[PDB]
Amino acid sequence: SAAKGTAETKQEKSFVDWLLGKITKEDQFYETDPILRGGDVKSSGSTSGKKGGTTSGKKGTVSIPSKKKNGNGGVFGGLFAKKD
Repeated sequence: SAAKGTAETKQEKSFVDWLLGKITKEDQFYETDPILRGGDVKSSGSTSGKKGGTTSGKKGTVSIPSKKKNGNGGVFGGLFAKKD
């Protein structure tokens, strides 16, 4: 008892479109939650300490050989490698 009709239809150009959007969230991608400053009181971030025991390790100008006399040797590769 029916055939065809008005399937395509949608006209929302009023304040209601924006108003109703406030009730149904209608958010985009705001995660920071800009309510005032950020919504995070936090506490701290410096309880640990490494101290400056040493002030010199690998300059990269006078330390290194700047030529590498060795290199032909090496059976595995991770035998004389340092990376503490």
